[PDB]
Amino acid sequence: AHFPDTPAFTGFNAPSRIECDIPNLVHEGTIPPELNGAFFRVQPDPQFPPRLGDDISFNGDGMITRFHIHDGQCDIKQRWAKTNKWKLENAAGKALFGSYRNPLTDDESVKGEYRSTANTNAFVFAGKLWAMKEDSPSLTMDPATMETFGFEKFGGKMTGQTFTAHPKVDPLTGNMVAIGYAASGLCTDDVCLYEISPDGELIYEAWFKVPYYCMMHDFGVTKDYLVLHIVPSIGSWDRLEKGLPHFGFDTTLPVYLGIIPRRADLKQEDIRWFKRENCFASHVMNAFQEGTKVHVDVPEAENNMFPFFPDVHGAPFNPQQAMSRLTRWTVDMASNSDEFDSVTRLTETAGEFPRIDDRMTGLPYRYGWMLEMDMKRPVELMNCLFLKDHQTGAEQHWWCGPTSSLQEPAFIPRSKDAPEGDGWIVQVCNRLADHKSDLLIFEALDIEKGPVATVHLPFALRFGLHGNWANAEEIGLAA
Amino acid sequence: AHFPDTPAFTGFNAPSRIECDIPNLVHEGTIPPELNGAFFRVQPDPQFPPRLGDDISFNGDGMITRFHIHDGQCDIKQRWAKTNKWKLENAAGKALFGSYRNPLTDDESVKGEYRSTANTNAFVFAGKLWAMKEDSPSLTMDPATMETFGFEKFGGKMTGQTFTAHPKVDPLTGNMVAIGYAASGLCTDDVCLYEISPDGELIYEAWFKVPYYCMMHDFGVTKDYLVLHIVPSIGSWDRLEKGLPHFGFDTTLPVYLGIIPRRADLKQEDIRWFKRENCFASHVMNAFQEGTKVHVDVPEAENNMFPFFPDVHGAPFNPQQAMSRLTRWTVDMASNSDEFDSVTRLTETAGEFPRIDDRMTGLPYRYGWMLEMDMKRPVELMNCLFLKDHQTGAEQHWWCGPTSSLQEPAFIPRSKDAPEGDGWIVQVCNRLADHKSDLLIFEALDIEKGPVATVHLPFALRFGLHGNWANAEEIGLAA
Ligand SMILES: COc1cc(C=O)ccc1O
Ligand SMILES: COc1cc(C=O)ccc1O
Ligand SMILES: [Co+2]
Ligand SMILES: [Co+2]
Ligand SMILES: [Co+2]
Ligand SMILES: [Co+2]
Ligand SMILES: [Mg+2]
Ligand SMILES: [Mg+2]
Ligand SMILES: [Mg+2]
Ligand SMILES: [Mg+2]
Repeated sequence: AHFPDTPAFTGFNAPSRIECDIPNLVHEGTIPPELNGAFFRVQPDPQFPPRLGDDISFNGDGMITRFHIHDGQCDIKQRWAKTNKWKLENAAGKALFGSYRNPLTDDESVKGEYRSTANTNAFVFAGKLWAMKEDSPSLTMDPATMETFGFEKFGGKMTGQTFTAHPKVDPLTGNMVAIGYAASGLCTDDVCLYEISPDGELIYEAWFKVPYYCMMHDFGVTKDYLVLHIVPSIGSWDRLEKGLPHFGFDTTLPVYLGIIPRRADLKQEDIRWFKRENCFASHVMNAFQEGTKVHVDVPEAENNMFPFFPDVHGAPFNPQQAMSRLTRWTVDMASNSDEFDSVTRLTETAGEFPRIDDRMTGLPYRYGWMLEMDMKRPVELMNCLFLKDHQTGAEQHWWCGPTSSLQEPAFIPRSKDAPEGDGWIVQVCNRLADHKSDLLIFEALDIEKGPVATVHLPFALRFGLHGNWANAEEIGLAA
Repeated sequence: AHFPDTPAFTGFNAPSRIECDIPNLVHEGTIPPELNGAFFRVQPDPQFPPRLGDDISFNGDGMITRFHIHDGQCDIKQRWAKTNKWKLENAAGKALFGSYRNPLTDDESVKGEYRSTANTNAFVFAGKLWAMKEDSPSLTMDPATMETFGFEKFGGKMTGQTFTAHPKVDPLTGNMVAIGYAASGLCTDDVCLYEISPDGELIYEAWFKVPYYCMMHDFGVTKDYLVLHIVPSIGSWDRLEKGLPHFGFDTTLPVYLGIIPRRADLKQEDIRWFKRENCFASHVMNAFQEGTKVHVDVPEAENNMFPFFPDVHGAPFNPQQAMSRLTRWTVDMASNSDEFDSVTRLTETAGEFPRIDDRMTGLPYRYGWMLEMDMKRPVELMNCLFLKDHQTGAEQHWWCGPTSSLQEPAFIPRSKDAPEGDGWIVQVCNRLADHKSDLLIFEALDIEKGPVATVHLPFALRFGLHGNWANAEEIGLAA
């Protein structure tokens, strides 16, 4: 393959496209014998050179990595998420779909097809592996064989066009809670709220509209509510016609937080929109209710965090204003005005990729993990694992050293009934000087002493998005 | 896996154990559209940590790499050679066989089993892939699927215990010509000569004895003769009982060159042994006849080339005396004495891994390729590809640069009837600074301008031994 000599395809961003199997990877330390399950994660990884001769990182085909941990050892299985895009281009031996979220650049032979790369999350639910991309229904796969099933449209009961890559699981019911924005077509202001039973059946789909079309990448879920931030990374057909990146950031637009009842009978009039001054937030650590208030914790930045989705008025990217810090947004459903109740920074540590013990989804919670960027460390990057204790305020930091960087952590509970945070953190470490990757295993509430096990991969993973642990019994692997 | 922190298992020698598939590898330059076939090579690569807690490179399990070149692109498929050793240890989840060529260190549960790692050659013949190790019958595999068949004992017609890893193909008949030393048991002085028909049937096996048991790793073949150098890298049960490496080098023993008729009715009395002063040679570029003389070209060194098979009188390893140079050994079957007719250095370039256009096996020939060690180059190693022209004396050199090293080249003929050397060279390049490997493609008689195509692998291969090209129609791949 002749790939472009551009930053998105060279160095750490060289295409990999490895499908492989390796049991019993070389490792150091002690892998807890308690661990019996697998960590799934996804990397964008282009099957083919881009039609245009350049592209962005968020547009690579989804490649799924599975780390099966059992019997004190770690195995790897890596396979493509075989989206319709993947299959069609594989059959043709060439790229057919074009630029990011831009159907005007597709070959005529794939007009109307799902454009999903399934490259944003590798999520386990209802016995399936979900390879997810927010512009289409989710792909599903067999978590044991990692063969691909296809797109999940829930027996035709789903009528929206799209499905999130940030599903939540409500610990009260076991339901998956999801959204799908641009639900009636590209750049539309329609959004669907979905709930899926533990057995994988669509319970309900509820339609509503948002103040403006924008990237609705993540969201919060509480017992009663969908908690949906409206942040002006906006797109339009006009932008696509002019050859601009689909999304650009508009610093002049307000930010909203919508509180949307989790009800099949939802009507537009039931929704409250709170309004604040322009800022940027993408991910949600957790949301929860307190009396008539709703709290949601997000990494907040002063300005755009996506340089490839540039300022719509032509401003150059500002890295300092892109530094995000975990911040609590609080709104009161009983308040008279549309103002937030408060906006409270929770740490001065800069970071992203927030995570919790997902058994606390929608509930008051004590622990949050993040990828931290400590700019005071030597670099010879997201260079630390960070743990915040909301009860005491205490913070822990683990630095990966001066030639490495880190990927998103994922929490592994010790048992169904264990206390919050009782378990382990796993995360990929980019050993940049060695052009390889490690999988790190930490004791989840004692990270400053470093990982208790380091699993070496004999090759490099690419930049990853989201990932999740599932116990073996949930994914068809051995007891 | 917990592997030792010793040189044989760290750095460039870290275990890899990657089984993978990647079509359409990232590449630069132009892959000749004429190419339609595959290059097979083997790396020792330990499935399990060694029982003793250390080991040598030559004892790693064989991992087979296939580079399928077609339609201007290059694909990789990599799979284990599933020897009985591999299967038994895989079933047990642990190492069962011990030190190199030392059955005294094996677990009692595998006494008497073939100890082969199939780690020295990946050879194509009679529609099969041969994964070869000189202490056992060859393993065979499907060259298209790279599944393993098992050990080849030719329907019981082979009674020797062992089969070489340096088979030759006689261009006159298409027969595979092979030896097997220690043919009646470890450290015995019996050797078998084998010829195999193009259809894979054993034609004959002929037994003889050698002046002393030693590592008979390679050999030459001419129309009339097996050409067998006797070089005193010797082994013994006594050495094994004392915990020494199987082989050690004895500088006080003579070197012999045996000329053995290629005849099923061979008797010991038919053999001529020529004798010379102590030296070291392992590999054979080619051998051929001229009148009543026999010529064989070998990389000759003054002393031992294997530091892990040390001097038997305790001398420290001497790297300068290990530097080998292509040298022609000439004997005359009509000579009265046992002296060589001549010993003639053919180049002052130091090198190993000699190769030819294998259509010239056993014939007078013009071209020879080698891996060269140019110690005058900056190193920031086997660092050059070398081509010798025996007709004009001319030499070509291509340097891989100051952070790389090279593996064995292999010649690809343009067509069955093309002139000698008309075709391409392929070889793996170790990009040590990048911790990855490339496959290089050269125009075989024009190497100084560098490769015409560079195929990037997104991971590192380990040190390799021998490899071979086969056209697609010989290995069940597409026309
Ligand atoms: C990996 O692809 C995407 C990632 C994100 C946020 O991290 C937003 C949109 C994408 O398409
Ligand atoms: C890769 O294993 C071997 C290699 C050699 C010579 O290169 C001799 C004996 C072996 O077992
Ligand atoms: Co219903
Ligand atoms: Co995300
Ligand atoms: Co016969
Ligand atoms: Co050899
Ligand atoms: Mg269904
Ligand atoms: Mg501002
Ligand atoms: Mg047979
Ligand atoms: Mg001498």
